[PDB]
Amino acid sequence: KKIRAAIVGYGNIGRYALQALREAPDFEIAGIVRRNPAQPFRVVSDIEQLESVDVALVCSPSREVERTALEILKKGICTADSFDIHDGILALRRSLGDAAGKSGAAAVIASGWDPGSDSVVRTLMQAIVPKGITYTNFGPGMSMGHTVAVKAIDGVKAALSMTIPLGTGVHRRMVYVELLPGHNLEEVSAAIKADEYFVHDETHVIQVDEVDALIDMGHGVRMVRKGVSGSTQNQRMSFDMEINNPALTGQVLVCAARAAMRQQPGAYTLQEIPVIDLLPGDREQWIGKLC
Amino acid sequence: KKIRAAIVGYGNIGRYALQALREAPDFEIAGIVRRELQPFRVVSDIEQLESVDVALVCSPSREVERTALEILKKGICTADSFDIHDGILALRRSLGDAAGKSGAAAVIASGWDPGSDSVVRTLMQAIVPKGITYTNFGPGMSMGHTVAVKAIDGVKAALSMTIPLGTGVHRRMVYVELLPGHNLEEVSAAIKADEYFVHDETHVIQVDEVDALIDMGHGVRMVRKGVSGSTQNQRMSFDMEINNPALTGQVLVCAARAAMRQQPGAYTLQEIPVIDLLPGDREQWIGKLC
Repeated sequence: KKIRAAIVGYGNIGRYALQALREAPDFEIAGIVRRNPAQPFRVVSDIEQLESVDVALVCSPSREVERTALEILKKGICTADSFDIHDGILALRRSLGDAAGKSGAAAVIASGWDPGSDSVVRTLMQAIVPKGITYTNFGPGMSMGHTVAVKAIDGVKAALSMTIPLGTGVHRRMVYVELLPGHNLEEVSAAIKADEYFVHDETHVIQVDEVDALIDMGHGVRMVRKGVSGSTQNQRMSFDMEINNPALTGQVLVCAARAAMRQQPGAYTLQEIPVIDLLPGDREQWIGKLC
Repeated sequence: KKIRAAIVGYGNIGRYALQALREAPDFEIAGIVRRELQPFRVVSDIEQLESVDVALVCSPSREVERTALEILKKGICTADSFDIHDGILALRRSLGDAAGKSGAAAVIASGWDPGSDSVVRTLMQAIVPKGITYTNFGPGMSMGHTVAVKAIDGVKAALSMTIPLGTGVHRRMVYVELLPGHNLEEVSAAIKADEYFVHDETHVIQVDEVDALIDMGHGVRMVRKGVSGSTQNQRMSFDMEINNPALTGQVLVCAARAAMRQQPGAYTLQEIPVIDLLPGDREQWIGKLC
């Protein structure tokens, strides 16, 4: 009566998802499906080589999630993913929802911490203070996407882009780079700041000897809403985290995989999942302990 | 198309629930049931209103079960803000049975705590599975502790404030007017020995006028430190500084809307998709908030 789970994609998120599966008492690890061939678990290139898989934790890069989850859902296997492109979520939900309904499976999508767990908090805040404004403030922490953008710039040997919160959804970017031979900071800094990833934000570029000595997985959020409940003004709420980024994503994936097993066929964001479905075992213990 | 809702009970919570209902675009107000109101039908029995979809049960917690059962047995959905944490499972069985039998849904214990705080606390527990959550209340007036003080011999008027000291430990600041022929020494000892106070640091202060001290501001600070997967030292918190009954009134509206979207049975807000708390179709809110 364990849930048999596979990890699909063994990058940073995959490793932490495995750690979370290992510690979850209601899961059994079916195996790891790896795209790039390279100990107690089966490691395969195709999910069909693992036995009796209930759910797949899709830990692939966002732009590979849809095609990967589609193939799995078509086999009647549930999926959990941490797709992180906010504007692509509705499209993904339509696509995976159609496949899931046809196979009898469920997909729980965009289930990291943002999008994902933060989405649940943001939705709750919107409901209980229906007028007003919510600000989501990230960091300090490494931006994977912005770091990728900097490494693409001519003359950059190594890069780290930190996201720093300045309040009201406004961010500062602190970019640390090693330079390639023959390139000077003046020109590389100018190229970074003009890039579409940086041009709208206060950005500082700092040359360092060793980018790897600066890297840490600590990250966080501060979400704030001020507004009106009913007709009553000046209601204030906030939600903060100081967390290990991929560690939390890995754990939310396990929660989402467990929840996928409890849904009717279709695709769901975490806004669409009762939070109690994210917890192992029957509901009464959690109502009694937490309600 | 619009949800026809009745307010049941027009005390403090009912007044703020009505404010929230009037602002909600997807509701029509069927009326108010009671033992501002001029534009609406005001009656003594829900049978005297027409085609009611859902009732917001704004009664005191000790009356919620019997009141909700009567409404659910008519086939009408209910939302309530029942606030006795240890009574929630029993309420859920009772209302759940009745709701299941009558084709209705009950969304229960839907204030801010229990209620919306329960959602956050459950989410925290899921994503940081090992560790401890502490829920810290106030500063704010405690309705329950205030009623307990008012029951003590010699108390003419009272206000009990809940003050957070961290890790779920609270200080109680109790403000009293005394009846003629009673001294503060005896009244204070009686308060501090009461089962409502005996486990907590409690201070009792005599005042001229309790009413000059009353405000509906309140709050919470919820904190969890724990393990995600095997990774230690994950930290999270959730804070509010709010008008207490205003927020409860709004959550009741949300719960009432969610009730219309469920299968027959009873649900705590832990059991309701959060998107079901929002008016209209899901796609706008996935697009805006996810």
